[PDB]
Order: sequence, then structure tokens, then C-alpha cells
Amino acid sequence: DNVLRIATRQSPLALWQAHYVKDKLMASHPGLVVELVPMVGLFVKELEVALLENRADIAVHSMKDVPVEFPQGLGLVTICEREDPRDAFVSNNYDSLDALPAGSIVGTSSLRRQCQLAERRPDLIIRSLRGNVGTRLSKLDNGEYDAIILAVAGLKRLGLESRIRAALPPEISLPAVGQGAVGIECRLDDSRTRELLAALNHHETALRVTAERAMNTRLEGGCQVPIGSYAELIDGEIWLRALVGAPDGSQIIRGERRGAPQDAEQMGISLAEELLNNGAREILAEVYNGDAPA
Ligand SMILES: *Cc1[nH]c(Cc2[nH]cc(CCC(=O)O)c2CC(=O)O)c(CCC(=O)O)c1CC(=O)O
Repeated sequence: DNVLRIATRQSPLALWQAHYVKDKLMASHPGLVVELVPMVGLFVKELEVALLENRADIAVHSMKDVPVEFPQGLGLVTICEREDPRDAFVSNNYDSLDALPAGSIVGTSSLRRQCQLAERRPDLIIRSLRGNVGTRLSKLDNGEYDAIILAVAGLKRLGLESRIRAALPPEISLPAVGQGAVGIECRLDDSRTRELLAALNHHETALRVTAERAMNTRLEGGCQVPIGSYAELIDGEIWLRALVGAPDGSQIIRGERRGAPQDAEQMGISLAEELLNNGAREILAEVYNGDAPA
């Protein structure tokens, strides 16, 4: 077949990523007919059902939303070129985090962003914030939050880069696994589709996210977990940093690992176990409601 059906969420951002993949596909294969099959973790389960019942051929996600476990037959096969993986500080009245006076309300529902925020500034009020980027920016403007933390990649792709007051360095707010990268899921036995996707995969980014995901997989993580996992390719080696923290910032467990690109997965697993054997297991047990990594 020459038709390629892309399943995707229906938010402005999700549709941006869908177009991104489509464009890349069209450029590598001028004869391919790409159809979008948008549809309303729960933010991935419906797309996976579409894949299993042949209503779509591939599903485009933001890497950090991709779960660590896949139903048999499905899997991640392509990881596209990574964008700015950093968190961004967005605010209208203030220019930085240090500038926020005591009692300021920062919005984010990410435990990863919160635990790190609270570790440095116990005086701030971290308040939950949910919805598409557009609604989040709306609530900020309505005055419900003094500031909010969002990813740099999302704002840039939406052309809302001017919203970024300051990009928070990884040392301050360690990025979520795969933040800034787009990943494509599809049926493992679908050779044709996989062959078409080969041109979109970005080796270096795949190296980094693999180390990040291996770490997360061992910890049995996801979005609702206070886990940071970020890798860089430094002078031919992968530098992996990871953290697990208590949502109140009182206890944050940190570790790092460095090694050859081909050991990306084992480095991830090793670092994860190191965190686990150092208390991460007790913290994660809270967040998981009894459940804790093996
Ligand atoms: C795992 C997780 N997902 C989200 C929501 C989300 N998913 C993708 C993006 C855009 C950035 C990207 O594609 O890399 C976003 C929104 C964003 O981060 O700007 C979150 C955010 C929850 C929140 O802040 O309320 C998370 C949790 C996490 O990042 O740790």
C-alpha cells in the first residue's frame, strides 16, 4: 500500500507533531499518501487501540508521554531529532524564579518539576495546572498563577517562544525522559511502515533517549512520577543524569553515569538500581500507592 495513516491526539501541539512527521515522510517518499486520523496512560491507550485494530499505521507521541510498557505487537521504532529538552519559566510579571517573592503561586502538576522547585524554594506555592498549552497560558493571564513551568520545545513549536521568560538549565530542572523529542509507535511486524520510518530516526537522539528510557523502565516510571532522566552525548560518551524526589523537595536522590553509546541501556538500568538501593524505592512506593520497582 502507498497510504500511511497517522493516529494522533487532537490538541494544537499534537497536530503540530503530526504535521511534522507527515512533512518528513513526504520529503523522503514523494509518492506516499499520508492521512491523519486524529482521535481524542489514557493519552496513548486510544491510539494504541487504533494501531491494534488497523485503524491507523503509526502513532505520534511526545517521547515523555510514551509509556514504558507496550501491548504485544506494538513498540517504539522511531525517535526524531530532539529539540530543546529544557523546562521553561513562563510569567508575565516576573523575569525569573529568583525574582518571585515568597508566597508566589507557580503552576504545574508535574511531580518532577515540583519536587525540584520545592527543594530550592520551600517558600513558593506549587499549584496543580492541567490542560493544553493554550489553556495553561490562559490561566496564567487570567491571574490564577504568578508563573507556570512548561517545556521549551512545546512553546517553540507553537510559535509561543516569546512566552519563555527564561529557559531553566538541566541542573536546575532536570528534564523528563525524552522531553523535546518526538517518537513514533507502530506494529512491530509491519515491515513496510517500519521501512518508511527509517529515514526519520535520529541516531544521536535515539542513543540519548534509550539511556533515559532504560533508567525509567527499571524504576517503572511515567508522567505522574517525580523522576528526572536526562542524557547528553559528551565527547563520544553518553552522560546520563537521573533523580527521584519526594514531592516536597525535602529528599531528592541524585545519581549520574557516563559511558560508551552502546551501553546506553545497561547504564540506564544500573543508575536506576543505584537510585533504588539508595531510597528511591521508598519514595516511589508512596507515589505508586504501595507499588515499588522490583
Ligand atoms: C509526562 C508529562 N507530560 C506532560 C504534558 C506534556 N506532554 C508533552 C508536552 C510538551 C513538551 C514535549 O513534547 O516534550 C507537555 C507539556 C509541557 O511540558 O509543556 C507533563 C507536564 C505536566 C505539568 O507540567 O503539569 C508531564 C510531566 C513531566 O514533564 O514531568
